[PDB]
Amino acid sequence: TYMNNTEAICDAKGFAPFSKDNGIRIGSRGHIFVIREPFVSCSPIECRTFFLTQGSLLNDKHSNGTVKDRSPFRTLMSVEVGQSPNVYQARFEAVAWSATACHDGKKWMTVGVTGPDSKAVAVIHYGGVPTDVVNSWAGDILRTQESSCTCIQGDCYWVMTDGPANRQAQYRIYKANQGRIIGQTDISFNGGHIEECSCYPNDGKVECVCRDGWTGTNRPVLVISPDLSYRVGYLCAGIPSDTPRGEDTQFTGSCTSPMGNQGYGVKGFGFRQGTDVWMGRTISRTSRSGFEILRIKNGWTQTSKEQIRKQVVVDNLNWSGYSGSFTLPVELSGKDCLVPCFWVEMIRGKPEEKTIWTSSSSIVMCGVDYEVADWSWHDGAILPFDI
Amino acid sequence: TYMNNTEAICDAKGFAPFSKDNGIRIGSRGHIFVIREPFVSCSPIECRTFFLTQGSLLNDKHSNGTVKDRSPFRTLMSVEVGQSPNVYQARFEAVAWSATACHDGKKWMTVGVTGPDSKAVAVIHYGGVPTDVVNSWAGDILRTQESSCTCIQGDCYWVMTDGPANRQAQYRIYKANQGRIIGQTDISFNGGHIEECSCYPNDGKVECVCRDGWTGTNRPVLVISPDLSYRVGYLCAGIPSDTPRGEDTQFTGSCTSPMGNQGYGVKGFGFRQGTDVWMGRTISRTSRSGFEILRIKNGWTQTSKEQIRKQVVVDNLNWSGYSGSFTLPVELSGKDCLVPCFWVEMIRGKPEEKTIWTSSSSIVMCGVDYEVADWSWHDGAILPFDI
Amino acid sequence: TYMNNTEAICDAKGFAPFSKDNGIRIGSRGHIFVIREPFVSCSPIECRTFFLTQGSLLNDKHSNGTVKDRSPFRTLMSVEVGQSPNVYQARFEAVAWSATACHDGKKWMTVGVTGPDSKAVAVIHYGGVPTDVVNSWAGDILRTQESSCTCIQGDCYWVMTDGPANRQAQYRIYKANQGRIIGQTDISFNGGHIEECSCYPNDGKVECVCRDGWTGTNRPVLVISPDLSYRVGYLCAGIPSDTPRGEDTQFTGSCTSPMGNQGYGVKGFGFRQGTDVWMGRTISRTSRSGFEILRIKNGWTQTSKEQIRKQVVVDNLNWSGYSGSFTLPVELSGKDCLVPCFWVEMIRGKPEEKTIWTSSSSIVMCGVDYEVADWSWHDGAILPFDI
Amino acid sequence: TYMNNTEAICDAKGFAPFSKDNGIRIGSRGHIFVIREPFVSCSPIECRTFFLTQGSLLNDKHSNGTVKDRSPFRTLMSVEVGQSPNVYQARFEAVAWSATACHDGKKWMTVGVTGPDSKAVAVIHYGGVPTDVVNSWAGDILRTQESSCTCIQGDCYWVMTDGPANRQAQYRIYKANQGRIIGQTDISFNGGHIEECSCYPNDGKVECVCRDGWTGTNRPVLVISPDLSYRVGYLCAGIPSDTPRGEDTQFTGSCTSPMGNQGYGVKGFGFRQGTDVWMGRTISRTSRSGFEILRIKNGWTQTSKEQIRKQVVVDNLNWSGYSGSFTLPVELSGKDCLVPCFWVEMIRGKPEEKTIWTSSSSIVMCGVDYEVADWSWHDGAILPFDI
Ligand SMILES: CCC(CC)[C@H](NC(C)=O)[C@@H]1[C@H](O)[C@@H](C(=O)O)C[C@H]1NC(=N)N
Ligand SMILES: CCC(CC)[C@H](NC(C)=O)[C@@H]1[C@H](O)[C@@H](C(=O)O)C[C@H]1NC(=N)N
Ligand SMILES: CCC(CC)[C@H](NC(C)=O)[C@@H]1[C@H](O)[C@@H](C(=O)O)C[C@H]1NC(=N)N
Ligand SMILES: CCC(CC)[C@H](NC(C)=O)[C@@H]1[C@H](O)[C@@H](C(=O)O)C[C@H]1NC(=N)N
Repeated sequence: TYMNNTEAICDAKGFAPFSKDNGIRIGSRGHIFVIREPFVSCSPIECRTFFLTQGSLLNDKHSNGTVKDRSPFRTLMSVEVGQSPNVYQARFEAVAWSATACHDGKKWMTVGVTGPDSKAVAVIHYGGVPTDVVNSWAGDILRTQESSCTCIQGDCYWVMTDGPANRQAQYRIYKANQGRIIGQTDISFNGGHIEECSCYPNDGKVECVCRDGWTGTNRPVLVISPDLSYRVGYLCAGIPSDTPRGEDTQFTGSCTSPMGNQGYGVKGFGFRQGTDVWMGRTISRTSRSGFEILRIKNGWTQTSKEQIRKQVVVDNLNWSGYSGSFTLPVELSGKDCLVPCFWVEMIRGKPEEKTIWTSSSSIVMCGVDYEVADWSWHDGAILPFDI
Repeated sequence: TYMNNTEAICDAKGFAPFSKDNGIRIGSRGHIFVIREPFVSCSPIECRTFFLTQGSLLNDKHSNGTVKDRSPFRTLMSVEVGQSPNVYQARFEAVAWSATACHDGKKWMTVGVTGPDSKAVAVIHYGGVPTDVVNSWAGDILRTQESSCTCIQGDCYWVMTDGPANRQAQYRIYKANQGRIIGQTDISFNGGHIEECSCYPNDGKVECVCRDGWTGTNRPVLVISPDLSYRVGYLCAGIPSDTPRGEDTQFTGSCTSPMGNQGYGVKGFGFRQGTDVWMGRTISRTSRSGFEILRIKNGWTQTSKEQIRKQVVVDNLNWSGYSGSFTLPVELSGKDCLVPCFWVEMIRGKPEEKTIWTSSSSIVMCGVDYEVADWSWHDGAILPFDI
Repeated sequence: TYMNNTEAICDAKGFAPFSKDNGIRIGSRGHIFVIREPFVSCSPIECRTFFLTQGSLLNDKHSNGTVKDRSPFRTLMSVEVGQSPNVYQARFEAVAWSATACHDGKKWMTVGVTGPDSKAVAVIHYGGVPTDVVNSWAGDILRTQESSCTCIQGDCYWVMTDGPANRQAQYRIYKANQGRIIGQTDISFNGGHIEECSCYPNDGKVECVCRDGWTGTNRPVLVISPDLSYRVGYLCAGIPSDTPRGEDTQFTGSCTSPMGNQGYGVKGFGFRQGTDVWMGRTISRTSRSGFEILRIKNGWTQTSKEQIRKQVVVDNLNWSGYSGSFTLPVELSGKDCLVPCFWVEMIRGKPEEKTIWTSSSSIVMCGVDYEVADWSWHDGAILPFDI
Repeated sequence: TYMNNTEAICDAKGFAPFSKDNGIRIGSRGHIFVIREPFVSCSPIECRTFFLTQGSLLNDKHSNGTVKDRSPFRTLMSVEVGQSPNVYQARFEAVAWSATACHDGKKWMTVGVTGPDSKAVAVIHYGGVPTDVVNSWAGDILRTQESSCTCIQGDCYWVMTDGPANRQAQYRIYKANQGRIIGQTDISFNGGHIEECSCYPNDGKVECVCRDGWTGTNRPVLVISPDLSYRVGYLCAGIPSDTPRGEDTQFTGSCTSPMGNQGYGVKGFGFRQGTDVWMGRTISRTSRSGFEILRIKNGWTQTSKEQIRKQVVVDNLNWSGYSGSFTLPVELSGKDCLVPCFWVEMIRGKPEEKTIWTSSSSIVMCGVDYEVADWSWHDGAILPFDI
C-alpha cells in the first residue's frame, strides 16, 4: 500500500541525534568504501544511508585521486542508517557519480547518473531493477539532488540540473510512478541557479531548499505541487546560508533574487515551519568547517533575520560539508505529522588535508519538541592514514 | 501483540552458559569494534547483545585513548547474543556513551545518552527511529542502566541518574509506550546513591539491583510498580556484593542504608528468589577480577549471610568487570515463569594492562533447575596486541 | 506460483547500465573471491550475480595459478547483482568449474559441473540442495553455459557440451522441473561447434547465441521449444561477433555454416528483435579488449550487415572478456514484455598482465527504449597487486 | 508444523558433491574461525554447517595451541552449508568443545558441552535460547556426537558418552521435545566402546554408526526406537572402517563384538541400504589421509566383505579426518524417501604439518541414483601460513 506523505511537517523546537556512522575512523582498519555525497531516506520500515562509492576502499592505493567527483567506477549503494558504508553490509543501488533515492510505500526508487559529461544517462530503478531512463538534455553533466527524493501518494518527484555550474544552467522536475516516468517540467529561473536540491513533503507538496553555485549566497527555493506547477525563488531570510558567503550583518535577503557575489557553494537544506525556517549552514563562512542550524522567525516569507533558536552540531574546529533533508514516515514516528530530519556530511582528506584521498562520514539529526544542547559530533578520524 | 512479562521469576538452583563472544581474541585479526558496557536483552524471537562502541576498531590506532568513558564517537549498537561486536553483523541503535534497550513484544526500544557533560540528551528510539527525548535535568552526566530495560504489557521502564558520581545525585524512573514518554518519577534517596541499575520483571513489577558509588559496598534496590510508585533500599543480605569492598565477616547488612566506607564501585546485578537472592560479584574484593554468584537464604528480606549455593564463572586470575540482568521471554523459554539470566563483562587493556586501548568481551549465563559446576569462561586474549 | 516467461522480448533501442561491482579494485584490500565466468539471472524478487570462485581470495598467495580453468577448489556462488563477489555476502550454490543457474518462479536451480575431466559430474540443485545429476556422456570435460539458464512456466532448460574444444564435440538440451530432469535431446550439428550458450526466453521458446571454438568466427544459434524440438544454425548476420576474428568487410555471413578460419573464441550473446539482432562483441578483433553491441537490421534472418545502432560499453584500451544474456522478470519490470539484459566480464591478470593471478569483475546493462551514449565502464584496477 | 522423518532412507548407487567450503584456503587472508569437528544438519528450509570454533581466527597468534580439543573459548557456531566458517556470516549456537544439533520442523535444537573435564555441563538450546541441561554423570569429559542429531515427528534424539576414552566408558540416549528433556536410557555395552555416533532416520527409527576408541577397528552400531528401546552392536561387515586399522584380508567381522587390536580411532559414518551398507573410511589405514566410501552387499546383517561399489572423494595424498551423516528433509528433496548425505572433515596443521595451529574445512556429498566417478576434492591450502 502506498505511503501517505500528505501531512504537514511537524513544528520542531530543537534537534536530536539519530545516528553517526564513524565511517572514516573505522576505515583505518575496516573495509569501508571511500565515499562522498551521503544522504538518508526512509521507507515505512527503515531509514537507509545512501552514498556514492568511488569503487575503492579506505587505506588502499585505489583511493588515490578520489576527489575527481566523476568516474566510471562511481556507484550508488546503501546501508541501514547509522552503519558505516562498509562492503559486506552494502546493497547495490545504481551505477552513478550523482544520485537520489526514496521509497514510495511499496518499494525503493533510485536514480543514478553516470556516463560521459556531454551525454550522461540517468537510470531510474524501482525494486532493484532499472525501469526507466532520462538522457542528458543540455549535454553538460546531467545531475541531481544528492539527497532524498520525495514520494507523495505513490508518486515520486525529484529535481535534476543540466548545464554550466557557474553561469545559467537548466533545471527540471521529474515525476514517476512505479519507476516509470510520467511527467516533467522545465523550471524558468533566468538569472537564478539551482543545484543539489534538498527536498521534503509538506501539506501535500514538495518543498526544496537548493544551492546556487552561480552568484548567490542565499539558497534557491521551490514548492512543487503534484501536478508539476511550481514556485521558484530564494529563502527570503536575510541570513545567507551558503558557503562561501559574507557576514550576516552586511547581507540583505530577497525571496526573488540571488544576493551576494560569492560564486561557489555547498549543498544545504532548510525546513519551513509555518512562516519560520530552520536553516542549516557551516559555521565558517569561507570554508566547509563546523555546522549549525538556525530558526528564523517569519524567515520563510520575509527578508527576516530574527533568530529564535541556534543549535550547533559540529564545532568550527572540524570539517563539515554537504547536508540534506528527509522526513520520518508517519508509519515509524507514530506522530501525526512528518518529522523533519537532516544529515551533515563531514569531509576528510583533499583538498584541505594531507592525504591522497577524499571521503566522508556523517551525523543524522531529527525533529523533536524540545531545544537540544550544542555539541560537536565530528568525524574524529586521525589523518593522515597509512596511506 | 504486546509481550506479557507479568509472570514471576523462575526459582533457579544453578546457572548454565548461554554464550561467549570471544570479541577481543577475534579482534586481534578480525574487524571488531573496541567496546565497553555490553548487555543482553531479548525480544520474543531473539536475544541481542548491545554495546557501546568507541567509533573505532581493535588493533587500529583509533583505539588509543579508548578508556575515556565519553566522546562524540561513542555509539550504541547490537548483534545477536553470542556474536562478537563485529562491524559487518552490527545493527545501529543510537549515538551514545551511556544506554539501555528492551523489546516490548512488537519492537525494540533503545535509549542512548550523548552530548556534553553539563547538558546531555537522551534520545529514545522505537522501531529504528528516534521517537522522544529526555534532557539532562541536573546538568551533570545524564546517564542510565548499561543493561536491559524492562517492558511489561506494552510499557517499558528504566532508571536514569544525573548529578555527582560520589556525593548525592538525583534519580528517576522513566515510563514509555511505543517510544513516547508517558511518565516519570523522582526517587527520594537522601544519603543513598544509585547508578547503573540492573533490572528485571517479577510478579508484574520492575525489580532492580544497582550500584552505589558514594559510600556503600552493598547494592541499592528498588521495586517499581507500573503506576510508578516504588520502594528504594539496599540488598538486605549481610554480604557486600560491590567492588571494591571489605571482608564479608566484617560486614553488617542493612535493607535501609549503605554500609562500608568504600567509595567507588562496579555495576552488578541480583535476582530475588522468594525471600532469597542470587547475587553476583567479582571474586577479588579490591579489583575487577574473577566472578561468582551466591544464593543467600532469606537474603532479600533480611541481613542474612547464609550461603546455600556458590558458582564460579570466572576465576580470580582473570579480569572481569560489569554484569547485569535480563530475562528470557516466555515465548522463547516455553516455561511458565521468566527465566533469569545475567551477563558478565570482561575488561582487557587499561588501566590494568600494557595496552593503549581498553575494551571487553562477555559471557552469558541463564537460570536452569540444577546446580552447575564451577569453571572459568574468561576472555582469553593475549595482550598486548600489535597495537 | 510459477514464473511466466512466455512473453516476447521487448524491442530495445539502446542499453542502460544496471550495475558494476568493482570486484578487483575492492579486492586490493577487501576480501574478494578470485573469480572467473560471472553471470546474472533474476528471480521474481531479485537479480543475482553468479560466479566461479577458485577457492581463494585476491591479494593472497592462493591466487597463484588461478588461470587453470578447472580444479577441485572451484565453486559456484552468488550475491545480489552489483555487489562484488565478496566472502561475507556470498551464498553457496554448488561445487563447480563450470555452471548455470535460473529461478523458476518458486526457487533457484543451479547446475555445477565438477570432477575429473574424463568423467565429470553435473549436480543439479533446487532450493539449496542437490536434486538430480548428469554424468559426462562423452567423457571429455562435461560443461555448460556460464550464463543464465531458462525457465518457462515451471520448466527450465539449458545446454551442455561434452567432447573436444576444437574439432567436433557433442551437444544436448536438458529440461528439468523442480530440480528433477525430465527430458534431454541430442543436437545434431555435424561440422558445427557449440559452447557456452547465452540464452533467453522469447515468444514461449528458448533462444540462444553460443560460441564455436572450432572454425567459426560467427556465432551458432538454436531456438528451443519446450517439447525439446529445436533449430540449430549460426547468426545469419554478415558481421562476425566472435574473438578472434577477421575484418567485417572481408566477412560473408551464413545462417547455416561456420565462416572464417579463426579457431578459438570467447563467450558472447545476442538478442533477436523481430528480424533484427542486437549482437555483442569485443572491439579488438584479435584480443579480449573493449566491448560494443551492434543492432543489425534483418540481422537475425539474413546475411545482413546493415548497422542501425552501435553503443560502446568498454573502450578498446581496456580488457573485456565473456558476456552473456538474461531477461528481467515481468514481475519486476512492470512491463508487458521480457526486458533483455546482458553482462560483460572484464578480465585482469594472466595471460595479458604482470600478475600471478587471473580474475574479473563485470558491468551489467539492460534493455531500455532510448539510445544510450557511448562510454567505458571498465574494470579500473591498478595492476600489479602487492601480489 | 513438525518435520516428518518417518520415511526409509533412499537406496543410493553413488554420491554427488553438495558443497566444499574452502575454509582454510580462504583463511590465509579472510577472517575465518580456526575450527575443528564440523558437521551438517538440515531444516525444512536449509542445510547448515555447524562447527566448533576455538575462539580465534586463522593467521592470527591466537591460533597457537589450537589442537588442545577443549578450552573455555571453544564455541559451537553455524553458517549455511558451503560457506566457510567466517566471522561475519556466523550464527552463534552454544558455548562448547563438543556438540550436536538438528531441526525438528519448527526450530533448531543444539547441544553444546563445556565446563571442566570432571563435571562438564551440556546446555540444550531450542530457538536460540538455552532450554534444558544435562550434567556430567560419570564425571569424565561428558561429550556427544560431533554430527547431526535426529528428530522424528517432533522428538529429537542423540547419544552422549561420559567416561574413559580407552577402557570401558558409559553411554546414553537422550530424547527431547521443544528443548525439554523427556527421556534418557543407559546403553549396556560391556566390552564395547561408543564415541561420536553418526546418526540418521530410517523407517521411523534412529540408526547410528559410531566409533570404538578402545579395542575395535570395526564400528559400533545402534538402532534406536522412539520409545528408547535399542539395539547395540558392530557393523557386521568384514571390512574394518575405522582408523587406524589393519588389512582387510586379515580382518574378521562380527555384529556383536569389537575386532582388531587397534586402540585409537576416528569418527566415521555408515548408511544401511536394506541389508547392504555404505561405509566411509580413510584410504590410509594408519593415518587420517584420503577418503572413500564402499557399499558392501548384505554388509549390514552379515560379516560380508563383498564390495559392489567404491567411490573416492579424497585421494591418499591429502589429509582427511572426521566424517558424519545427515539426511535431506523430504520438504527439500521432493523425493519420497530420506536422502542420505555425509560430510568429510579435512584437517590441516598439527600434528601432521609444520604449523602452530590445527583446523579443517570440509566437503559434503549426497545420495543420488547413479554411480559417481572418483576424484579428490581436497582441502587445497598451502601450508605453512604467515603464521
Ligand atoms: C560539476 C557540478 C557540481 C555540483 C554543483 C558537482 N556535481 C557533479 C555531478 O559532479 C559536485 C561538486 O563538484 C562537489 C562539491 O561541491 O563538493 C561534489 C560533486 N558532486 C558529485 N561528485 N556527485
Ligand atoms: C561518570 C559516571 C560513571 C558511572 C558510575 C561512568 N558513566 C558514564 C556515563 O560515563 C562509568 C564509569 O566511569 C566506568 C566504570 O566504572 O567502569 C564506565 C562508565 N560508563 C560508561 N562509559 N558508559
Ligand atoms: C576446455 C573448454 C573451454 C570452453 C570453450 C573452457 N571450459 C571449461 C569448463 O574449462 C573455458 C575456456 O578455457 C576459458 C576461456 O575461453 O576464457 C574459460 C573456461 N571455462 C571455465 N573455466 N569455466
Ligand atoms: C577425549 C575424547 C575424544 C573423543 C574420542 C575427544 N573429544 C573431546 C570432547 O575432547 C576428541 C578427540 O580427542 C579428537 C580427535 O580424535 O580428532 C577430537 C576431539 N573432540 C573434540 N575436541 N570435540
